[PDB]
Amino acid sequence: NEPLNVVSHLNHDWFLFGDSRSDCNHINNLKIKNFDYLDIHPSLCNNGKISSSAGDSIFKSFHFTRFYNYTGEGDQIIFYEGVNFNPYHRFKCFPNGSNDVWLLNKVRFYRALYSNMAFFRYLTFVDIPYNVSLSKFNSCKSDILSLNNPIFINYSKEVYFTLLGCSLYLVPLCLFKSNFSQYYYNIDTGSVYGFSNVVYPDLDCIYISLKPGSYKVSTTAPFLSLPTKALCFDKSKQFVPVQVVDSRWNNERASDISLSVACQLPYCYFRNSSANYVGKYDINHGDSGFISILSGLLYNVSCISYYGVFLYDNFTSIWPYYSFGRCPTSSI
Amino acid sequence: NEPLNVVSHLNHDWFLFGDSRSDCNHINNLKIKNFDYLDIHPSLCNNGKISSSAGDSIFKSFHFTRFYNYTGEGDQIIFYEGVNFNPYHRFKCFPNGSNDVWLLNKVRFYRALYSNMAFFRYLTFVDIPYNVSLSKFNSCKSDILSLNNPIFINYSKEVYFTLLGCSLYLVPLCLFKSNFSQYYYNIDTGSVYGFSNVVYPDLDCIYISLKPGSYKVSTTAPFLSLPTKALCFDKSKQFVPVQVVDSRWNNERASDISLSVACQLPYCYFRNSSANYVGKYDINHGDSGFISILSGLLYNVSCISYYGVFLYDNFTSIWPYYSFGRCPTSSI
Ligand SMILES: *[C@@H]1O[C@H](CO)[C@@H](O[C@@H]2O[C@H](CO)[C@@H](O[C@@H]3O[C@H](CO[C@H]4O[C@H](CO)[C@@H](O)[C@H](O)[C@@H]4O)[C@@H](O)[C@H](O[C@H]4O[C@H](CO)[C@@H](O)[C@H](O)[C@@H]4O)[C@@H]3O)[C@H](O)[C@H]2NC(C)=O)[C@H](O)[C@H]1NC(C)=O
Ligand SMILES: *[C@@H]1O[C@H](CO)[C@@H](O[C@@H]2O[C@H](CO)[C@@H](O[C@@H]3O[C@H](CO[C@H]4O[C@H](CO)[C@@H](O)[C@H](O)[C@@H]4O)[C@@H](O)[C@H](O[C@H]4O[C@H](CO)[C@@H](O)[C@H](O)[C@@H]4O)[C@@H]3O)[C@H](O)[C@H]2NC(C)=O)[C@H](O)[C@H]1NC(C)=O
Ligand SMILES: *[C@@H]1O[C@H](CO)[C@@H](O[C@@H]2O[C@H](CO)[C@@H](O[C@@H]3O[C@H](CO)[C@@H](O)[C@H](O[C@H]4O[C@H](CO)[C@@H](O)[C@H](O)[C@@H]4O)[C@@H]3O)[C@H](O)[C@H]2NC(C)=O)[C@H](O)[C@H]1NC(C)=O
Ligand SMILES: *[C@@H]1O[C@H](CO)[C@@H](O[C@@H]2O[C@H](CO)[C@@H](O[C@@H]3O[C@H](CO)[C@@H](O)[C@H](O[C@H]4O[C@H](CO)[C@@H](O)[C@H](O)[C@@H]4O)[C@@H]3O)[C@H](O)[C@H]2NC(C)=O)[C@H](O)[C@H]1NC(C)=O
Ligand SMILES: *[C@@H]1O[C@H](CO)[C@@H](O[C@@H]2O[C@H](CO)[C@@H](O[C@@H]3O[C@H](CO)[C@@H](O)[C@H](O)[C@@H]3O)[C@H](O)[C@H]2NC(C)=O)[C@H](O)[C@H]1NC(C)=O
Ligand SMILES: *[C@@H]1O[C@H](CO)[C@@H](O[C@@H]2O[C@H](CO)[C@@H](O[C@@H]3O[C@H](CO)[C@@H](O)[C@H](O)[C@@H]3O)[C@H](O)[C@H]2NC(C)=O)[C@H](O)[C@H]1NC(C)=O
Ligand SMILES: *[C@@H]1O[C@H](CO)[C@@H](O[C@@H]2O[C@H](CO)[C@@H](O)[C@H](O)[C@H]2NC(C)=O)[C@H](O)[C@H]1NC(C)=O
Ligand SMILES: *[C@@H]1O[C@H](CO)[C@@H](O[C@@H]2O[C@H](CO)[C@@H](O)[C@H](O)[C@H]2NC(C)=O)[C@H](O)[C@H]1NC(C)=O
Ligand SMILES: *[C@@H]1O[C@H](CO)[C@@H](O)[C@H](O)[C@H]1NC(C)=O
Ligand SMILES: *[C@@H]1O[C@H](CO)[C@@H](O)[C@H](O)[C@H]1NC(C)=O
Ligand SMILES: *[C@@H]1O[C@H](CO)[C@@H](O)[C@H](O)[C@H]1NC(C)=O
Ligand SMILES: *[C@@H]1O[C@H](CO)[C@@H](O)[C@H](O)[C@H]1NC(C)=O
Ligand SMILES: *[C@@H]1O[C@H](CO)[C@@H](O)[C@H](O)[C@H]1NC(C)=O
Ligand SMILES: *[C@@H]1O[C@H](CO)[C@@H](O)[C@H](O)[C@H]1NC(C)=O
Repeated sequence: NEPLNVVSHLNHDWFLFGDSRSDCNHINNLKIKNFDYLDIHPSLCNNGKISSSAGDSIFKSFHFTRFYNYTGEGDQIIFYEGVNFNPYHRFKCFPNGSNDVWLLNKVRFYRALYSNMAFFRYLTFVDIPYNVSLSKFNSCKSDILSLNNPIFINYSKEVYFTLLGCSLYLVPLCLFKSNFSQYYYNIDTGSVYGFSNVVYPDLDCIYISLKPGSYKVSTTAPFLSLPTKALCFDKSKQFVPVQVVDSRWNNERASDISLSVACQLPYCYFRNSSANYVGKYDINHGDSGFISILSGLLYNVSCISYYGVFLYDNFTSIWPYYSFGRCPTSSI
Repeated sequence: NEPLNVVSHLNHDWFLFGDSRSDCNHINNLKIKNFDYLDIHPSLCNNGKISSSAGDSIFKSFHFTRFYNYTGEGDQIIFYEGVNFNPYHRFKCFPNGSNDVWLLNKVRFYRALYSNMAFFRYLTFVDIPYNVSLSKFNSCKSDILSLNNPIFINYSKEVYFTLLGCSLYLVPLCLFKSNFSQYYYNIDTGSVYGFSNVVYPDLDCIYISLKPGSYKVSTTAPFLSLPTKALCFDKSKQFVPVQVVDSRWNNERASDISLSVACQLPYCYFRNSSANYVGKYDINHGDSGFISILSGLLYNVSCISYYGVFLYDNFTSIWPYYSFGRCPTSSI
């Protein structure tokens, strides 16, 4: 037996959050209409256990108008996304700003996402309804991405928004640069969630996990910055960690380390290719090492460890540290 | 092999947070000066790996003048405390109040404590220094317990307190009944921590985990409620869960379920006696089942699971679910 650098599952209940490298609906918008762009084995399209869009991550769909309603449910959860918001995209809001605080926003968003998806099993995006108020206010623009989450409104009063139906949410709380402090005060219970931005040049965010109540917003600022899209975590289950595959570009383009900083123990197992990224369909689709990683979905396993995935459960060479499931031993 | 209902350790680096049932200095204040009151095996006094006081829990030492500076360091952490703040003590602040919100405060405190001690290894109590301001204000009293954490002061301005030296703190943020909102705004970074109390009759608390910065307090209230004691978590290590033994009274006295509600997976393993509590030294010291539980400290083991502790690592009967360490298998 040997630990394997794959992502897998223990039973028939798993789910994958994919992208254009795992999109079975991406063939309807290509020129060469084959299956040579998928990083997964192409017999996995008929499951319904894969949510994937033509060039959408969960962060990009969460903040921006380039939207795909991800929806999934499963015990073991595997992610393959994050290639659609990188230092390659150079996203800012005003030319004196920067994108490193956007990479910190990506780290905080995926940290909150793995930390909540290790405990819940259902995931979808929900909207935040309001009245017909002052609709938007264009404070950020970059000609390649335009965000709607969060809304910017001239303050003048305390707005309200309710949350029901779900079990645990994930809204943003974003500010540019101030001495002020926006709050998401709960009317029913009384729990207060706040954030300020002192020294971060561009639009800094944190990602709180709200409960299904009714919330008001108060900031004492010229612009309250209030969300319009939020996640939805349902059907709280027993603790199952969330697996990652390192979704990055080719080395001629930019990359980051955000999916490894956000993926920490015990709630998360990070799988990375050892070699570089050499595509098959084009430069940026179909690497053989990532086919070797994603090929573990095709079969049940016994154990899931921090160092690898174990197929059989008789014995093994190295000890499974931070193991999960029916796991073999290394004693003679 | 068989899973055991004990608490144990994997190497020479462990620590126990005890009480008067595990206090080797409690013999200097007794009448019958023997070792028949310890729930542990009495050859463990010379380690320095046990912190324990004559009738102090960590919650009681954290809020009240009945104080013991707990100090410990270790990889595997075992608790045996919580018998010193129960529904047997009937603690309130004003006769129209209640102690069930104090049991909710105990649940939230121990949840924050296990969640942080699963990742750090050093634990001690620190003080919060101030100027010579208005010293106290007696808002709560119960003739058996008098708390100093938090201080109550007529507001009149925004106070400041700094935190340095440590790596991660744990301060309270407590209020009685208001429509107002106290905050612990960070001057340096800008992170805001707040809480309000709408419908909870007695002094409700939440326990935030501050970073070592400099914090100001603003509430817009007649009384800001500001801490004077805080925990200190140092030397961040790799994830090791924190073990609990169910520290309760005898059944003729009151009990609770707080140490089982606060101890949830994956960060915590809860060990409980199956039978009742029949003491040996008196009614409330030295049960044979808790001697059987605490006797696992005397020897190294291989695995630590949610269902039991495994000594050898050849094979076992049932599968170790949520295991930890060098763990055996159950495949034939
Ligand atoms: C998953 O695993 C892969 C490995 O397969 C990791 O890829 C490595 O990523 C790091 C950074 O992300 C790379 O380090 C950088 O190397 C540059 C030079 O690389 C040349 O040499 C290598 C062989 O050594 C060639 O393969 C490669 O094609 C290049 O020809 C340096 O110039 C970089 O330094 C610059 O950036 C840093 C960033 O902080 C600055 O501090 C420096 O001052 C400088 O400006 C950098 O050191 C590494 O080369 C990659 N390896 C390979 C084999 O490609 C992934 O990072 C990993 N995934 C995660 C999430 O960690
Ligand atoms: C660790 O494991 C021990 C078991 O060894 C648990 O102890 C049990 O604790 C629960 C509650 O904490 C007890 O349930 C209560 O039982 C009362 C009657 O008990 C009699 O009968 C048992 C045998 O069945 C005798 O052993 C016992 O001495 C008594 O003679 C009920 O009257 C209680 O109901 C009342 O309180 C509840 C509280 O919500 C109300 O809702 C009810 O309406 C009612 O007012 C209650 O059901 C149980 O008896 C204990 N077992 C034993 C063997 O003593 C520990 O709780 C566990 N530790 C943790 C943290 O869970
Ligand atoms: C992203 O996708 C998710 C899931 O795909 C989605 O959440 C779902 O939204 C739908 C509607 O958008 C919800 O469906 C409603 O559920 C309630 C409660 O069960 C029903 O009463 C509703 O029925 C009424 O409306 C029907 C027509 O829609 C009528 O036929 C009927 O007679 C009723 O009048 C309705 O079915 C659903 O509850 C949620 N949640 C789940 C878990 O499915 C989410 O809204 C999407 N978000 C975005 C931004 O696209
Ligand atoms: C609970 O207990 C903990 C640990 O027992 C305790 O934390 C420690 O407090 C002491 C002092 O109370 C700290 O010791 C100081 O550390 C600094 C930095 O190393 C030294 O520079 C200091 O030395 C000065 O003072 C000495 C006399 O105390 C002089 O001899 C010397 O020349 C210097 O002038 C001093 O040793 C210590 O750093 C902390 N932390 C740790 C990890 O030990 C905590 O204060 C206690 N809390 C309560 C409420 O009792
Ligand atoms: C991994 O383990 C799971 C364990 O559930 C396997 O799922 C189960 O696979 C068997 C294969 O024979 C399914 O039985 C078949 O069911 C269909 C109807 O669903 C029936 O028409 C067939 O004749 C056969 O009886 C079983 O239903 C299925 N369990 C489910 C879906 O809950 C899974 O196949 C294993 N392998 C992989 C690669 O996932
Ligand atoms: C559980 O495992 C740990 C693994 O570290 C054991 O600790 C080690 O025990 C040996 C026992 O021989 C110690 O060796 C002795 O060291 C002393 C000096 O410390 C020396 O005087 C003796 O002659 C002997 O060589 C070893 O130091 C110790 N490791 C430490 C302290 O880091 C432990 O004994 C095992 N058992 C239990 C019940 O904990
Ligand atoms: C290890 O577990 C496998 C599970 O089937 C046992 O069966 C062996 O499986 C391998 C690969 O699937 C085959 O190459 C062997 O021929 C199988 N052996 C037999 C006897 O059928 C295997 O016996 C187990 N090894 C042990 C318990 O030592
Ligand atoms: C299981 O592990 C033990 C670890 O020592 C092996 O040794 C046995 O230990 C038990 C209890 O300590 C003794 O009763 C046996 O006599 C020991 N056996 C031998 C051969 O010394 C034991 O061999 C292992 N069992 C396996 C691998 O099946
Ligand atoms: C912002 O960018 C503009 C672009 O020319 C520059 O003139 C200006 O100095 C920068 N800084 C501020 C504070 O406006
Ligand atoms: C705006 O929404 C609030 C939500 O509580 C509601 O009370 C109010 O009537 C709405 N106003 C309009 C004009 O729809
Ligand atoms: C915010 O505070 C800083 C320092 O206190 C000050 O320099 C700056 O002018 C303030 N900005 C506003 C809009 O008050
Ligand atoms: C509080 O307790 C006192 C004790 O007698 C009682 O008179 C009073 O009605 C109670 N309630 C309030 C709101 O003061
Ligand atoms: C009170 O403490 C603050 C801390 O910043 C300090 O600035 C101030 O001088 C102190 N006042 C007195 C009277 O000690
Ligand atoms: C707090 O709010 C409630 C309901 O809004 C009200 O009944 C109560 O009088 C308020 N208390 C104070 C001190 O304003």
